[PDB]
Amino acid sequence: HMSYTWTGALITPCAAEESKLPINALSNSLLRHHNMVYATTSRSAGLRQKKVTFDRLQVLDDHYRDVLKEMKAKASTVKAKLLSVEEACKLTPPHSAKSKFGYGAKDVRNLSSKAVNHIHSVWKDLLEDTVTPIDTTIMAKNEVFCVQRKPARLIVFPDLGVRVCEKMALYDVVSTLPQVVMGSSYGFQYSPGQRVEFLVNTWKSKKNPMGFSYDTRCFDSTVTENDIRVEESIYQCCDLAPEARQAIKSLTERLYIGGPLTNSKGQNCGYRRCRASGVLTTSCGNTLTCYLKASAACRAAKLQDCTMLVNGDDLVVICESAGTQEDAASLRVFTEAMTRYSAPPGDPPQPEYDLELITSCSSNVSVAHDASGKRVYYLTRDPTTPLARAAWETARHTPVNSWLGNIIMYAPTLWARMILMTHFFSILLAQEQLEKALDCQIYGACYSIEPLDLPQIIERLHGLSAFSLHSYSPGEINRVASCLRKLGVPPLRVWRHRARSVRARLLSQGGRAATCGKYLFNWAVKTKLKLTPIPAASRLDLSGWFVAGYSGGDIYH
Ligand SMILES: Cc1cc(CN2C(=O)C(C3=NS(=O)(=O)c4c3ccc3c4CN(S(C)(=O)=O)CC3)=C(O)[C@@H]2C(C)(C)C)ccc1F
Repeated sequence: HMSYTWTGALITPCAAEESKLPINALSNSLLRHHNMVYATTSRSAGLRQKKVTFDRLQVLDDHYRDVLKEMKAKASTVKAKLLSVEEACKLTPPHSAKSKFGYGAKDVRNLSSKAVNHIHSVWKDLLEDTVTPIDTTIMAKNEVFCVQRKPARLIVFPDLGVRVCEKMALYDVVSTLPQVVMGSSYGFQYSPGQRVEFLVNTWKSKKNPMGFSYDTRCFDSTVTENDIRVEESIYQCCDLAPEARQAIKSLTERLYIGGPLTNSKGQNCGYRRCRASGVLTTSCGNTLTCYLKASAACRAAKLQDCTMLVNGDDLVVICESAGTQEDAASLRVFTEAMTRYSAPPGDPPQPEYDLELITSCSSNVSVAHDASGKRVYYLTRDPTTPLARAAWETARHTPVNSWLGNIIMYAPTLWARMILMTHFFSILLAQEQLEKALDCQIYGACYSIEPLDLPQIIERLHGLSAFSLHSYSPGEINRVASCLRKLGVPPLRVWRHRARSVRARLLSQGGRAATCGKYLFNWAVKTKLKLTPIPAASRLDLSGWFVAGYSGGDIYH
């Protein structure tokens, strides 16, 4: 029961790949230690192939089936609708990979007759054929990291026509079912503000709180055929149109369970029998399966008063402590159970008794003070990776502007405000690109966002205090300064100086640019303004935001 089998054909690139950090006239203003930053390339795909390839054994017990039964009960309450071809098309990102059958993403988005004709013929084939494996492409991802080198992650995805069909059959399901089945434990429903609030309240709810994150080693490759059939049975609990049921059976049999793996040059690379990382159901499937296995493992480990927070395979548990030594033993049994369920650990879970020492979705809780001196909890992270990616993005336009994603989700943090906002607004002013819409990915979905709308977006996800936090914690200040020394990033005093300039330059522009000056950089001046609610923030359609996760799912808003 191997996760993959291979032919020896290489996982090839589409385009030229750079691994070394590109340097331009802006690079040194952000980061001097250039040799510490690299991008992954297809050249490391062979090592990843080794890592993701292993035998899965699964031992399923009554705790597993009990939880599953409970999950299906909740799933039966869901009604989902089929999308029209045209609805599905409009959810397609403008730069999504083109079909093999003579059309591309902009063809799909424009409802070009050729595209829509192909999609109708794909749909009809799903309805008629529930057996034939569907072809997928396997590609190496190019992502940027700091040293101390990771091999490239793999992405496996079916043809554009199929992807539109997935949307038609399952978009409403994957959008609505996770929150119904998992309620408050479903992470992708929450803005950052809502997530910190859930974490802090959950911690406070316990008499003696203990918490841990569980890291599954290569979660996608631990997902078995059983797991994928169980996912399908959950989806099938929904109130669905007859064509939707047939299409979901067909996609499950022909695509989700497994299939052939073709490189960008058309050569067969092998065969997958685990989760495809690049399908509509990757996030929803991962979340449900992670939740099922973890909920049953909690019961196996007799952890008391378990509260879970699950975003795909990212799992945090907060529960009642039994003292340190017993907690350690309980975690060992939790892991044993997970392992029997085919989700063994990368790093062994560590129990934590301070909420701020728990990392989940790569973030920890920390504390600052708002304008009134009130303590405010917010989410932050070690800024090394964000800054290494910012440095790549200073010299190269990328399909995913991670800095924008980071300014949005980590707006309240010391490092996003002082460094990211300052640096990137300086660049945008110089190139007259304040108004130019840019793509970023939040909870796996693509969003086209104009930088001038940042203040309103930040207000809506975080509140006005995002523009007012001060008196950050010693350990957080210390982590940021340390990171800046490691990377050769100028110290925070330099950034304050530049922000004052950027702020002025922005106010000179007037209008929405001045509003950016006023809100984003009020921390940089000594005569602070009073920041009042933004009129445009009440008008923003932030629907689409924080309903669900869609990593690998080819979704655009
Ligand atoms: C303040 C704050 C900051 C973050 C950091 N972020 C993430 O972790 C993801 C994320 N996107 S995803 O859906 O691709 C995904 C994420 C996290 C874990 C996981 C996944 C997706 N999966 S999967 C492949 O199983 O769906 C693995 C687990 C994000 O979009 C943001 C980011 C913009 C800064 C990157 C998160 C919540 C939050 F409140």
